[PDB]
Order: sequence, then C-alpha cells, then structure tokens
Amino acid sequence: VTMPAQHQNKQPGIESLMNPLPQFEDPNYKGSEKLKGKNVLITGGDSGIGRAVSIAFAKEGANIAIAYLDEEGDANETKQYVEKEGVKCVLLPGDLSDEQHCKDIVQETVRQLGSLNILVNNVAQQYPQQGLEYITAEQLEKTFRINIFSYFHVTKAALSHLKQGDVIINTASIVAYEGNETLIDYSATKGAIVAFTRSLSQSLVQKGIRVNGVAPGPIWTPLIPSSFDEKKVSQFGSNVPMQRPGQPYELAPAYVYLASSDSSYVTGQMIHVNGGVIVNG
Amino acid sequence: VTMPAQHQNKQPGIESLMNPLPQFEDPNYKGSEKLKGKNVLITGGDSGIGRAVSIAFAKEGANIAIAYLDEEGDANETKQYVEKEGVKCVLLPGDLSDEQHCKDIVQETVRQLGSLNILVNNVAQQYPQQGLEYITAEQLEKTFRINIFSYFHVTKAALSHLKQGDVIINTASIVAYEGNETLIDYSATKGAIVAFTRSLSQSLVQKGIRVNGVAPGPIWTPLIPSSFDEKKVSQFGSNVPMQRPGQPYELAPAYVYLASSDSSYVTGQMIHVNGGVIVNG
Amino acid sequence: NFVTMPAQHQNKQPGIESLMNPLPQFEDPNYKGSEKLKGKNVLITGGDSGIGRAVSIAFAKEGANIAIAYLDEEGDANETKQYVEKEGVKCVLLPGDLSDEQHCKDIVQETVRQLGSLNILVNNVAQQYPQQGLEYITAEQLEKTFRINIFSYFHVTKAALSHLKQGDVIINTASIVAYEGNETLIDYSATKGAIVAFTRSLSQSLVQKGIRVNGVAPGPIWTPLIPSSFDEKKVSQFGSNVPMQRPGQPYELAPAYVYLASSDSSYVTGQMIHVNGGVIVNG
Amino acid sequence: VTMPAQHQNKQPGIESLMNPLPQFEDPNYKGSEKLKGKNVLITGGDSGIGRAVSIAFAKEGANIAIAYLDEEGDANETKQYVEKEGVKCVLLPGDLSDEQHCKDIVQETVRQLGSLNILVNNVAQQYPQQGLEYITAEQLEKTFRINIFSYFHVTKAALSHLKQGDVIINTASIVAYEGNETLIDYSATKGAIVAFTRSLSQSLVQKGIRVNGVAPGPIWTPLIPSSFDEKKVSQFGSNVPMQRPGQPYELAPAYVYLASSDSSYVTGQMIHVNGGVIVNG
Ligand SMILES: NC(=O)c1ccc[n+]([C@@H]2O[C@H](COP(=O)([O-])OP(=O)(O)OC[C@H]3O[C@@H](n4cnc5c(N)ncnc54)[C@H](O)[C@@H]3O)[C@@H](O)[C@H]2O)c1
Ligand SMILES: NC(=O)c1ccc[n+]([C@@H]2O[C@H](COP(=O)([O-])OP(=O)(O)OC[C@H]3O[C@@H](n4cnc5c(N)ncnc54)[C@H](O)[C@@H]3O)[C@@H](O)[C@H]2O)c1
Ligand SMILES: NC(=O)c1ccc[n+]([C@@H]2O[C@H](COP(=O)([O-])OP(=O)(O)OC[C@H]3O[C@@H](n4cnc5c(N)ncnc54)[C@H](O)[C@@H]3O)[C@@H](O)[C@H]2O)c1
Ligand SMILES: NC(=O)c1ccc[n+]([C@@H]2O[C@H](COP(=O)([O-])OP(=O)(O)OC[C@H]3O[C@@H](n4cnc5c(N)ncnc54)[C@H](O)[C@@H]3O)[C@@H](O)[C@H]2O)c1
Ligand SMILES: [Mg+2]
Ligand SMILES: [Mg+2]
Ligand SMILES: [Mg+2]
Ligand SMILES: [Mg+2]
Repeated sequence: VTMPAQHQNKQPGIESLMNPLPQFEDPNYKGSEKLKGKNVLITGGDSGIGRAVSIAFAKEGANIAIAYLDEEGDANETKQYVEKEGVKCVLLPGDLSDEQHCKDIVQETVRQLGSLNILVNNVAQQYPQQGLEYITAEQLEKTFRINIFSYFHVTKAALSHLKQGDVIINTASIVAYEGNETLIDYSATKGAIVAFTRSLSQSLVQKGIRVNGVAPGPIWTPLIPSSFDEKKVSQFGSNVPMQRPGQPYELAPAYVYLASSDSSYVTGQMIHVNGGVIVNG
Repeated sequence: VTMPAQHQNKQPGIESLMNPLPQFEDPNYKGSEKLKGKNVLITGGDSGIGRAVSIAFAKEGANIAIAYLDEEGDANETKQYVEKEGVKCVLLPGDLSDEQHCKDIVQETVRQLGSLNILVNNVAQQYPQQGLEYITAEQLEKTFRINIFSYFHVTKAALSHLKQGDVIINTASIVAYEGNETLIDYSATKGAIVAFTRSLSQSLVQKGIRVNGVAPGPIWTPLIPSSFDEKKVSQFGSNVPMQRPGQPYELAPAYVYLASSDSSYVTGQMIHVNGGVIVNG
Repeated sequence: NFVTMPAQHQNKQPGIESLMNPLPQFEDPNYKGSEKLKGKNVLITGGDSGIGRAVSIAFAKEGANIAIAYLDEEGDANETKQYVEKEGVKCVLLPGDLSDEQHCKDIVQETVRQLGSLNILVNNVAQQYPQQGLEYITAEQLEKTFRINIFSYFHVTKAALSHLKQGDVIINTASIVAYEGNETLIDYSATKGAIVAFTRSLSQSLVQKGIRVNGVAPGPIWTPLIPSSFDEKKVSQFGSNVPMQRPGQPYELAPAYVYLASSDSSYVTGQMIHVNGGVIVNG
Repeated sequence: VTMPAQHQNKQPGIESLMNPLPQFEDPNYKGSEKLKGKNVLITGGDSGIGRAVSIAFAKEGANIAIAYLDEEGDANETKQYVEKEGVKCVLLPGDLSDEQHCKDIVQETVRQLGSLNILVNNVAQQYPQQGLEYITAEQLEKTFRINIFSYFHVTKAALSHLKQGDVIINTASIVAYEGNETLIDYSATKGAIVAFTRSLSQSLVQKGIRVNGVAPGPIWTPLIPSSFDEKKVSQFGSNVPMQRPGQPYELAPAYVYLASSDSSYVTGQMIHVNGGVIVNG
C-alpha cells in the first residue's frame, strides 16, 4: 500500500483533490538559463508531469503556453508558479480531440508569445479494461484521437513556425515497450507515439529540428486516481524495481535536457524514467 | 536498380499487373503437417505476404479463410493455390475499416470452417508523403482505421472463439523500429501494432493463446508499386544489407513457425525478416 | 514465486542430464522432419545435452549430419549420438576443452575431416556461476566465464570461416539475460550481451559472402545447466517467474534453430529469436 | 569528407596532436551546482568524452579523480580546466588491464577525495580489422581486458564505498545496438557493457545505487585517428543522419543528467547521443 486508496469520477483528473499532493517541484533545483528567451507550447501542462515541466522550463528562462482541457484551477496554480520565475505564461483551455482547436492553440501561442521554439506534446487519457472484449469502438477511437491524433495535428500546425535549432518532445510511456494487459488501446497509442517520434526525427533532421521522447513509468499524477480504481491506486508504483511511483519533478530534467542545446547531438531517442524497469533500451 | 520501373494508379495493388510477379511460393518447400486441421483467418491474404502465408499454411494442412478488400482476380488465384493442397479455402471480400465487417468476417470464418484456431492480422494501406504537413486528417484517420483499428476489431471478435492452444499473429513492419520519414502516419500505425502485440500477449497468456508478430523489411508485393513512384519502385530493397527486396515466400516460414506448436514457448515477440537490418532485436 | 520442479542440485558443472528429475524433454514425439537440412553438415558446440541435444536430434531428423563438441560428459554425448544415428544420419563426437583456442581450431578441422565439409555452425557452449553480487565474482570466475561463453564463439567461428560458403549459416545461443539483465548472473549476462553484439556485427561482416548469422535467446529452459549452477531452492521454483508460469523444455527450442539453419530464413540475418515464455524484451 | 585526413601510430591517442582539436567544452555551458561536493572517479577522463565529462562535472561542483593510461600531457591539461572551477582534481595513471591497479585507483580516489559518490567507467581501446579472421586471440583478450574486465574490477572495488544515493555510469556505444562489421571484438565488449549495466542496476537498486549508461555515436576524440586509417578518419561521422560527428562537449550533459539527482527515478537505462541513429531505443 504505497498510496492511500482514492478515486476521482471524472477524467482528466484534478490535482488539488489528491492526497498526497504530487511533488511537482524540487526545492533544491536551480535554473541556469538553459532555455532563456525560448517560447514553449506544452499540451497538458496544467498538472502532473506537464506542470512540473512548465515550471522547470520557466526556471530555465522559457516563456510557457499551457494547453489543457478544462482544469482551470490546476492551470491557474501552474501559471502562478511559472510567473513566479519572471517569465510569460499563457493559458489555452479547450478540447484537443478536435483538429481545429489543435491548430488554434498553435496560432494563439505564436500570437501571444510571438514565436514558437519548443513543442511538448504531452496530453493523454486512459481507460483501463479487463480485456480486449471490454474495449468499445467508441473508447478505442476516443483514446487514439486525443493520445496520438492530437500529437499529429498540433505538431503539423507547429511546423510552419519551427526552424533550425527548434525542438519537439513527445510524452510516450513504458507501456509502449513492455505492454500493459489492462490498457491495450492506451498502450497502442503510446507505441504509435514512439514510431511517430522516430519517423518525424528523420523527417526533420535536415531542417535542424530535433524530435525526442520521454517514456515515464508510474508517476503520481491526476491521471492515476481518475483512471484506476481505489485498490489499484493504493498499490501504484509497487511493481517497479525502486518499489515506488515517481513524482512529477523527477521527470522535468529529462525534458529540460531534451529541450535545450544540452542534447544538440540527440534526435529520434527516448529517455526512460521508470523506476528501474529494463526495456532493452 | 533492383526492379523494373512501374506504378499502379490505385491501391490496394493488383499482383497480376506486376513485373516481375512476386515469388509467393518456394518450390522446394515441403509441408509436414505442422498445422493439420487448423482453421485460419488471414486478413489481406489475397496477395503479397498474405498470399504466401495462405499457401504455406495450406501446404501445412490448414484450412484458410482469406479476407481482402476487392481484389477478386488475386483472391481467386490464391484460392486455387490453397485448394491444390487439398484444404478448405473461403474468400471474404469487404472493407475492414468498418467495425461490423470486422466482426462479420470472424463469424463467417467460424460458420464456414467450423471453428477458429489461428488469426493472422495483416491488412494495411500506406500513403507516402514528403512531410507531416502533407498528411490530412482524412488520410491519418483512414490509415489508422484500416492498419490498427481493424486489428483491434477482428481480434476482439475472434476472442470468443479462441481457446487454449490457439494463436494470433500480427504483421507489423521494420518501420515501427527504424522509422520512415515519408510514411509517418503508417509507421505510427505499425508502432501501435507492436505495442498491441505486446499488451495482448500478456492479456491472453493465461488463456493459453499466444500472440506474436512479424516485422518485414522491403518485400516485393502489390503494396509497393501501388504506393511509391516508379523511381522509388525501381530501386526498392537496394538499401538493406542483402541488397535486394525480399520475396513473399521468404516471409511465410516465420508465420508457420509462429502459428504452429513449434513456437509453444513463444509469445509477445517479433520476428524480423528484413534482409539484415539490425534493429536492436 | 511457486514450486515448478523437484528440489535438486548437482555439485558439478557442466551438469549431467541422466541425473535429473524429471528428465528434460528433448524430443517432441510428434515432430515431423521434412528434409529441411538434408545432407547438411553441422558443428554444434555443447550439443551433448539440454538445448544442444534437442537441436542435434531435430537437425538429424531434418537430414543433417551432426558433429557434437562438448567438454567431458561422455555418457550424455553418447546417448545423444544414439538418438542422432537413429535418424539415419552421421554423428561425430568431439570432446575437449573449448576454453583453449587451439582446441577450438581442432574441432573445426576434425568436423571437416570426418563429415567432409561444414555448412552450419551452432555456437552453444556455456558455463554459469551465480553469485549474490559483483563482490563475489572473482577475476578467475570472470575470465573463465568469458573464455568459454564468448571467446570460444570467436575462435570456433573464426576457424569455421575458411570452410563456409554462400548459403552457409551460423547460429549463436545468447539468452534473455542479455536483454533483461540478471542480478545473480552479472558476468554470465555480460558474456550473453557480448554474443548479441557479435551476432549483429558478424552478420554485417558476412552478408555479402552469403553467410547468415543469427541467434536464439532462450528464457528458463529445464536443462543440466540449471541443477548444476543453482541451489535446490532456486531449482524448485525455476521458470515460475515468466508469463507462461513454467520453464521451457529443450524440445521447445529446437524449431527456432531449424528455422534459422535452413533456407526457410533466407531473408533473415542479424536477428534474435526470443523463446522465453512470454517475457517482453522490446523485441 | 568531414575531418582532415590524419592518423596516429599509437593508441591511446593524444588529443593535442589532433586537427581540429576536439571541442571538449561549451563556452556557454553554465553550471548550477548539480553535483556540488560529489566525489567522482572517471576512467579515461583525460581526453575525449572523458575530458568533457570531467570538466562539466567540475563546473557542476564535483571533485574529480581521473584515471588514464599514460597520456600525461592530456591529463595535465584536463586537470587545469577542472581546477579552474575551484574543485579538487586527482590524476591516476596506470594500466587498468591489471586487476590490482583497478582496485588501487578506487582506494586512491577514496584516500584523496575522502569518499566516492559517482563512478564513470569510460576506458576503451579499439582495433579495427577487415574481418574475424584478422582478429588474433591476443587482440581479442586485450580488447576485453580493458573494455569490459576493467569495468568489472573497478566497479567491484567501488562497491565497498558506494551507499544510498550514489551512482555508476558506464560508457557503451551505438555499436552494441547496431553492430560494426570492422569492429567485431570491440562491439562485443560494448554489448557486454550494456548487459552489465542492466544486471548491475537490478543488483544494486535496493541499495539505492543507480546504474545507467551512455551510448555515443561517432564522436571526434583521440580514439578515432589512433585506430582508423586516414581515409576512414576523413569521412568520420558522415554516416549518421545529422551528417557530422559529435563533439565531446555534446556528450557531457547526458553524463551530468545521469550522475545527479536530476535522474533519481532512472536506473538500468541508456542515453543514446549519436546524431539521430534510431536504435529501437
Ligand atoms: N503514471 C503516469 O502518470 C504515466 C505513465 C506513463 C506515461 N504518462 C504520460 O504522461 C503524460 C501526462 O499525463 P500525466 O500523468 O501528467 O497526467 P495529467 O492528468 O496531469 O496530464 C494529462 C493532461 O492531458 C490533458 N488532456 C486530456 N484530455 C484532453 C483533451 N481532450 N484536450 C486537451 N487536453 C486534454 C489534461 O489537460 C491533463 O492535464 C500523458 O501523455 C501520459 O500518457 C503518464
Ligand atoms: N515492403 C513491404 O511489402 C512490407 C514491409 C513491412 C510491412 N508490410 C506489411 O505486410 C502486410 C501485407 O501487405 P503486403 O506488402 O503483402 O501488400 P498486399 O497489398 O499484398 O497486402 C495488403 C492487403 O491488405 C488488404 N486491404 C487493404 N485495405 C483493406 C481494406 N480496406 N479492407 C480489407 N482489406 C484491405 C488488401 O486486400 C491487400 O491485399 C501489411 O500489414 C504491410 O503493412 C509490408
Ligand atoms: N535456462 C537455460 O537452460 C538457458 C537460458 C538461456 C540461455 N541458455 C543457453 O543455452 C546454451 C546451452 O545450455 P543448456 O541450458 O542447454 O545446458 P547444457 O549444460 O546441457 O549445455 C551446455 C553445454 O556446454 C558445454 N560446455 C561447458 N563448458 C565447456 C567447455 N569448457 N568446453 C567445451 N564444452 C563446454 C557442455 O558440454 C554442456 O553440455 C548455453 O549457451 C546457455 O547459455 C540456457
Ligand atoms: N566515436 C567515439 O569516440 C566513440 C563511439 C562510441 C563509444 N565511445 C566510447 O567512449 C569512451 C571514451 O573514449 P573516447 O572516444 O573518449 O577516446 P579517448 O581515447 O579520449 O578515451 C579513452 C581513454 O581510455 C584510456 N585507456 C585506454 N587503455 C587504457 C588502459 N590500458 N589503462 C588505463 N586507461 C586506458 C585512455 O587513457 C583514453 O584516454 C570509450 O569507452 C569508447 O569506447 C567512443
Ligand atoms: Mg490536468
Ligand atoms: Mg491484394
Ligand atoms: Mg552437457
Ligand atoms: Mg587519452
């Protein structure tokens, strides 16, 4: 029993309802201008991993545009932490399962921030089921529409604003590599993201645009209590070698590494931040 | 230059119009009852790799149900090769982008053959584009609906008919592992298939149903001249270490291995038949 | 974990199959040969027992003549020889220590002499010495493990090259541990990772000469390497950890080798066939 | 052609003899106390990647013990850069192909620095040959003794001194994943390092010691002109998608990430810094 049994009825989950509250910030973390003056669009940056990435990026001197569905309280709080760092922050609520909106958040980021340098595709929804026979066509399509189609549409719109030295980071998952028997459709979307990352990296390498991914293991975020039942929530992260789930702040440095010139010779790759699970990486 | 320059105007391609005709049968291949009495459903079994698999399976004593879109001439020919081995063959035309049709082919297979033992998900369409900006939502969704959603729907319908000792094989692609800059959407669907394979193997292992895949490299099939330009077609397969594309007959024994009790201790895996491209396999 | 086999241990490695309970199953009674390797001449190191015995017998059933190299298990090599010859093919026994370079050369020369040529090489010998941690791995054990597990693959394969031609094949036995790691077999796993990279590199080296190079990565297989390396407790629960919740039998590995050794895998080189009870290795 | 044709008649190579000199430092690199007060032992830290790692670690506040064979000029030069950052630097020459020396460098590091927190195993030699027949047993054993046996011996001796929160990083290579036809023995040592990394991570996880690796692609270091011929040297790095070899400084931030608390949820992994080569990572 790593975490207290709990569950939220609607997804996307709300961070402010969780106990304990995910740690999205490392108090000892010191920014060093790794992304100074850079303009970022992070989808799903209002909470969980996205929140921790937004704040770390702001600490590194980046201006952050945060897209999210409707978690206004969570998004505002994230905006407070971001602006505390003295950079610009824009909130872009809306449903990214709609192509047009995927285009709109990109246009809006460029209008308010002035330009776009770094795109972090990170939104997701997950609907556990005991087997394939319990996955309806409706859930299948919905899961793909937000998990992978949004990555295509937002990235596609961002391409007319990206130039040499710019970067794309996609949040995938350990399940793309290891599979998950109770998240078959979700896993398929994550495998799709991994192949997307690989192919797009090769497509944009000569344009000087790098494309990489982060594959988290079990991280304590609103996705967990809003998708899994209480029993499972209580044992979350107990399966990995470190015997604990990760906290969102533990993911941020991977994104900072991939987003900055620190990884100038890196494209088409995945950073596995998963508590010790070996994936032939 | 490996093949003569040629291009077919519509996809799915027609095998009888190709020069040279793919070699779908190994003259020296000797069946040994590896699948005697087994009932098989293979989607996309009318031509290319599926055609070679259908025929090898028939030489191994299995009854074959073949689903395909509308290539009646190719399907008919495949049927004559299968029947020559003295087994049953059932042709199932129709559009597998429709969920109900996915369910119907499974029901029809059971009706005609009596039961279902081996499912081979193998249908695909691919639409090369010079970059992500040239992929419409229409193309993206179409590509996913046939390449991965059909694998989900057909397999889901098959589950109520599969029992201990039964088997699922999914055709993926080298592109899920290596990426392909001109087939970003298609590669994404193949990455989805890889993860699907891994998750489903874990879901069904205690039910005694194995699930594996085959990742071909460049194989001479109707998919090639129906998707790529005449120039690309003429050099097809010159990029791999063996410096030639594979022939469909060269894929069939991997499917035989995975379909039979020869691989009784194998599940969740991928067989790479690609002319020597190293994929950290 | 749970008990999958009777508790047992052999305080001598390489292990002896005739002492095991139950005897591993190295033959599928229902397996039907179909001349996939008719007239081929094979050299298999460690072909006297476990996986190697199963491969020898299956290859014989496919029409291949088998030269079997092993260390000192004459009882096992002879019994294997009986099974091979029962399939109506030739069998040559090649005892000796493959941790010695010259002997690696000699077994190749001998094979060509008695069989007349060499078409297929299966590098399969291995020793393993579990330790609870790296601090318990001596330099002695380290070098010994490498010398037999990977140096012999280099030396035997190297000697085989002047005899292999277009259409010939090399198969190397690796292990799931090269992919997943194994905390109690750190040096062994390092030798298996070395074999994976050797397989990949050599495949590219020989592709234009028409010689294919592939490997098989077994999971937990009930063979003499198990009771002779692990303690009784560990042996009793062997194979309980994998998704299929059981160890594999040696006969369950042979068809992968047949696939890789024959023309059935003509468009395959540089690859690994994972036969491990369902462990996902990002394969 | 990427570099000037050049070649050194002895290995390990000497960095001061190279044209152009490898860039081991990013002038705009800003340290942020990521490793403040940490005590590091780096084998092969005198030149190439190791030099860039030593210097970046010094900028992050770490004290550096540098082991190397006998390249005293290079080691002294690296020492000056390290000490410029106000941290301690210890030089430890000697042949790590000897087990006792491997133990001695660890004992010496602990004596000079007070403790050991981070071990970077990075030493290597490589002897290209046109084929397996051209690899003598002498070369094979030499290659393994330094490339992998030293990693075992040095790490083994370090275990007495490592506790919760400490870290091991091993330098592997892309060749372990992709293979290399002219570096068959070397590649096998690097494949050994990958498996070593994975197994040791699982062995040490409950002790709170993380173990990860870095797999570089073609990096311009003394190893290159000292092993490859002038023709090959001149075209070095032109094979990867970014169409250039990497510079040592582009490797340092990955080591910084893996060495610091920034990767607290990362063990058993590999960071691929290779100019865009996809390796199913
Ligand atoms: N254990 C884990 O948390 C875990 C493991 C592996 C991967 N991931 C990945 O982490 C990423 C971030 O998720 P998280 O765990 O931080 O949880 P999260 O709930 O905090 O973040 C997901 C975000 O996606 C956004 N979103 C969902 N549907 C949307 C829609 N229709 N339109 C616009 N935005 C929408 C929400 O605003 C939400 O905040 C996801 O891609 C997820 O797949 C998470
Ligand atoms: N170079 C290659 O040929 C190559 C490489 C990697 C993977 N593959 C895979 O091999 C598999 C078989 O393709 P192939 O190369 O043999 O070409 P193929 O054209 O011979 O087979 C593909 C089949 O898919 C079927 N299909 C397409 N759309 C359909 C739909 N709407 N409804 C029902 N059926 C439909 C067609 O009947 C067609 O015969 C595919 O999954 C493909 O992705 C091929
Ligand atoms: N669970 C498993 O059994 C398992 C798992 C993964 C990989 N493998 C691999 O399978 C292969 C065969 O092993 P097995 O499990 O069948 O056990 P096995 O003991 O039956 O076969 C190994 C053989 O290696 C030979 N050998 C050992 N030292 C030798 C030496 N010094 N000189 C010459 N020959 C020597 C012995 O003759 C022995 O018969 C090995 O490469 C092993 O690493 C086994
Ligand atoms: N293109 C590349 O440079 C490339 C590619 C992939 C991996 N790598 C890896 O990078 C690591 C660093 O090498 P590099 O390229 O920075 O070259 P380098 O020559 O600058 O560093 C290697 C160091 O190993 C040390 N060394 C060699 N033999 C020794 C011995 N017997 N005893 C003690 N020390 C010894 C030398 O002091 C030398 O400085 C190596 O592990 C190498 O395999 C390099
Ligand atoms: Mg949220
Ligand atoms: Mg067709
Ligand atoms: Mg034996
Ligand atoms: Mg040096």
